[PDB]
Amino acid sequence: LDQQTINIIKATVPVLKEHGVTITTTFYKNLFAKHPEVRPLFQPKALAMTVLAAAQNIENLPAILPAVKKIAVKHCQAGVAAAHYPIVGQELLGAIKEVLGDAATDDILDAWGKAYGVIADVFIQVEADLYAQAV
Amino acid sequence: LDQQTINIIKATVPVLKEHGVTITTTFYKNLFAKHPEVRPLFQPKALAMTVLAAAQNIENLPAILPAVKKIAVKHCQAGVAAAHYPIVGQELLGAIKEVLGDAATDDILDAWGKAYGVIADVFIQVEADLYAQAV
Ligand code: HEM
Ligand code: HEM
Repeated sequence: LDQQTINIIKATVPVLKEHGVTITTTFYKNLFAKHPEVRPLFQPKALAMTVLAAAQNIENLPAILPAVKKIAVKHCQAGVAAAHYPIVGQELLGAIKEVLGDAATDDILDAWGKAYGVIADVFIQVEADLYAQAV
Repeated sequence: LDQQTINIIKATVPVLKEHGVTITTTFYKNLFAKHPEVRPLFQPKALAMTVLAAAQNIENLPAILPAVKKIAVKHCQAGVAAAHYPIVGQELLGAIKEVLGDAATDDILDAWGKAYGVIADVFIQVEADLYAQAV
């Protein structure tokens, strides 16, 4: 990621974290509402916080691997697919936007957009490996 | 890292791979010669190809995890320390420049410098995590 992105990411986590409940809450209603096909895969409260937590170590993502790895098994067990990553991201960024309000500036959203992507790639790679190794 | 240094890593990995052999032998002679304290921990031929391999995936380091994971266990069994990381990189980058010659322009070196660092931390994290998990 570009420093500014990384910079905005480090700067906004707190504001983000301060608004978790809502973000999370709005996040789930919207996820289930607009994407009925995933409803079967499923509540999990720590989605937003997990992302925020990863975002914070965005300069040392390896640090989060132990947790990233506990979660992967669950994901693989539930049929999570790399293709689901984008709709979770879309709903997340929407909640983020919805809750920032005015601070939800363009470049802020964009950077969060970049961040989730990178973040998603760790789970998305680990699970691939998990599915690959499931034989 | 910055998609620039990244652009230089990708561009030069092929060059580095062509001279792999020489970098390898120069790397070792020098490693053990210049830093006698690590000789007890030990000439794995793939130290250089492994880094080059990683640099390839510098945009998706999680791709390398399964390999990184099998190596970490060996490393931890041998008592490799985060503190050792820097000598290795010093010795590898030295081979790199001593082998490229005048192509070994400073920015190339500097890019490789950042690259190894990034690569090192994945090993460092995993290992730190192995050490901690043991118990
Ligand atoms: C980076 C993006 C994601 C993060 C950070 C993440 C995070 C989480 C977390 C923290 C848990 C609960 C683990 C536990 O403590 O048991 C979880 C469970 C789950 N996640 Fe994700 N997830 C991500 C992407 C997705 C995607 C794209 C899907 C696709 C629908 C998904 C589906 C699920 C499901 C179905 C569960 C399991 C419910 C259960 O059995 O506990 N996740 N996820
Ligand atoms: C990213 C940096 C490093 C890479 C890519 C790396 C790579 C390797 C490879 C590929 C192996 C052999 C694994 C196998 O196939 O069994 C290995 C083993 C080893 N490495 Fe590293 N290494 C790195 C950093 C270091 C450092 C900093 C030290 C400090 C001395 C170190 C010490 C050793 C030792 C002692 C062995 C084990 C020899 C054996 O038991 O076979 N490595 N390393």
